[PDB]
Amino acid sequence: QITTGSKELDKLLQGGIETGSITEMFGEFRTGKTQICHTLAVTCQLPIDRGGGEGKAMYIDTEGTFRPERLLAVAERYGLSGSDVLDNVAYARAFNTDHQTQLLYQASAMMVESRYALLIVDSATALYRTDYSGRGELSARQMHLARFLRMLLRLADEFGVAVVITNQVVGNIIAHASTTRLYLRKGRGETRICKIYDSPCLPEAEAMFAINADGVGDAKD
Amino acid sequence: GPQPISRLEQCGINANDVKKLEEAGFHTVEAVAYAPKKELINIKGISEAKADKILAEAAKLVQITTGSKELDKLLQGGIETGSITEMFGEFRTGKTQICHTLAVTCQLPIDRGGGEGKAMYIDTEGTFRPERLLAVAERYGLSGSDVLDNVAYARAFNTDHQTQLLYQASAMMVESRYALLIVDSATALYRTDYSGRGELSARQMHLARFLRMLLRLADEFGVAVVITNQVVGNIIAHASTTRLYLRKGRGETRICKIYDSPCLPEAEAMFAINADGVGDAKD
Amino acid sequence: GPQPISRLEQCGINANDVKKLEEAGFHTVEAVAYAPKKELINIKGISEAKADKILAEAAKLVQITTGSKELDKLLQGGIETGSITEMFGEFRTGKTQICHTLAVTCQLPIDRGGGEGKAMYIDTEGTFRPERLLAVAERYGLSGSDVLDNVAYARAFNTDHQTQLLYQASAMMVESRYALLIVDSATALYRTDYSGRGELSARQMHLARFLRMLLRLADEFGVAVVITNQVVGNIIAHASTTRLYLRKGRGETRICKIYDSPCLPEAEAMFAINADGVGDAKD
Repeated sequence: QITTGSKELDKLLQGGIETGSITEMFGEFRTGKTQICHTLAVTCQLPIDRGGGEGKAMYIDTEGTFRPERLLAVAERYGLSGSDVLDNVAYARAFNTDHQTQLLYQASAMMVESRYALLIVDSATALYRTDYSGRGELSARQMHLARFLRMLLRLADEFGVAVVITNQVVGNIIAHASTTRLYLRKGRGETRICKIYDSPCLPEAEAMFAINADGVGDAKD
Repeated sequence: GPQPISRLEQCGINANDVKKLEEAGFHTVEAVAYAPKKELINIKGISEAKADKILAEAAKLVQITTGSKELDKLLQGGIETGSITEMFGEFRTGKTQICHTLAVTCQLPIDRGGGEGKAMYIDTEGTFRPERLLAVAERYGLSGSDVLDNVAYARAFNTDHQTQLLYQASAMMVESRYALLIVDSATALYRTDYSGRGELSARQMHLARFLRMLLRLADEFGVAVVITNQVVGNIIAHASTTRLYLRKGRGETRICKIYDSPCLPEAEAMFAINADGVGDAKD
Repeated sequence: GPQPISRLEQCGINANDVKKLEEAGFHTVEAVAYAPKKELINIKGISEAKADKILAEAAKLVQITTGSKELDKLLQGGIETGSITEMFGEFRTGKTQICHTLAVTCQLPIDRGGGEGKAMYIDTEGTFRPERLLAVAERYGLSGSDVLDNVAYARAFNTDHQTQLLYQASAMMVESRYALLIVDSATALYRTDYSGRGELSARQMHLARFLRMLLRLADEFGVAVVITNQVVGNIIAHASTTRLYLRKGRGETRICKIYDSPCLPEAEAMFAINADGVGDAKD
């Protein structure tokens, strides 16, 4: 299983995210989903005993919030090389949903040629909400996302990746196909509150985490 | 530097289609490998099967002073080389003079508030002025005649060549150490070129390509990128590594505010505009 | 520098299509090389393949005194050469006389608040006479007869004919230095032709292309553009680089406000209208 980079959130996940599974997180604006995912992007490279996956991360960014220096800091926290971490976190920003789905093809085709532990899709719904913002064409956006989600599940079996996706609330289409969902709340400080929203296999319990200097970790409060 | 698209011929694509890619301005294999199949398919005779081959075979290969100490102190030293910055506000709040000051000063040593290199001035609005460039050059001690060319120039008058100039830079911006790129009134062409309210999806998808190439160039050559936005959106707030609002007082008195950033707090600084470019709020 | 469309014909486009570009407002390669296909396709008789050929072939190629020192001091020197500036105002504000003043004074030495060149005077309204210019010229010390030659006059009754007079400007403005470009009651031919409520989108498109023509010409030749407008559209309030509001002060004395300008101060100045043109008020 692959570590979220919090011992608490992993013990809530009964050891971390599964190789061969989809999981999601959502919450309020500026709750650090990218910093959880930047941690995951390094930690999936680790030995499996560390909650590792001994393989690369895909970083399907939607929003341009990816930076090398956060990955350098997370790398040296785990004792990994920062430049190995940059070489192990494949980056390109999907500017639209078609580009997000094409980046599942870039991911999968080149993942025949290399071992990935993880796929990140960061603010995934923002592209669906900016290419198809209006109520006029919802079945096209939704079936383009149903394709994208089948492809996530297909990749998770085809290459063994854990798949993590990140979402915005002030949709319900993912609630059955996902194997666990997380809710993030707005606790005080750079410390934040995490809870399992639902899981068919895990407790509805809580974990406390923080944005540290070295990405997301367990709360050091 | 990048893998130039000429090499893709050794990877397998016929040289005629590689020249049709270079005529699309797609002068690097990297500068297509990070983009969707549509942008290749849209090139005449380069079909779906040729875009499949192009991208499969591509994997064989793939701080500047504003002239104001106070505005540079809002910028925590001035514009960082290897970034996008955006400033937005009403007409004449400063855009053209901000750009003319930065386009010169990027040629300075980094310690003197530079980026150690050339500028590109993608002028959407025809407000390039040699007089104004020379006034900054003689103030900051740069060669005035060389400033007129080290500020490499073209007027843009649709978003397409505003953007295809970034693909021309996928050649030209290899050829020296550009410190800077300016697109001046960058958003205005998305408002002139797609103005009927049945046409807005074309503004969106074309703006995505533009902002993609800006941040690419910032990663590919280490340029700072400055984009100036007219007022009388959130995708540009994403692409801009920090955002800025421009305002005014009586006289030529100006204020800037940081309004969006994952890295910097919301903060404000006071400045002015002078016969010798952008400067501090002196009296 | 500027990019004239007189280069396009020799590439393979027939001269009468280049004349349709000029008479539609695309006076320049700086209006057809970097432009959307739809804008070329909208012109009478020009096909999509001819728009393609126009683009492919063009891609082979590529302050004045108002006469009142107080209103000029509000303008921090006067009307800017190489800009659009709009004045809009109430009934009997004498707007033609402001225009006849500017038409004379643009010919003067720049240090006198001149412009060192001719004016175009596109008319909509028949308020011009040669006599108006004669009595103005003799204040500023210009010859009244040469002032008529320096104020190229024609009236339009419709906005196509008016656009054709901007074609006459675009061709003839190469033969002498123009400092100014007047269109007197510029909005009024849109109001005569497009009074039908539903036609506002076609007025806005025709007027937007016309405002661009004025801007290209200002960028091509360094002309100030002066356009006079009527109080009971808002496209001119941001297509002009600063807006001026005229009200009915007492007698021929009229109040000006800088109604919006994030650079020039948004204050007021008082001026009189005379046979000698616009001057400062005396009590």
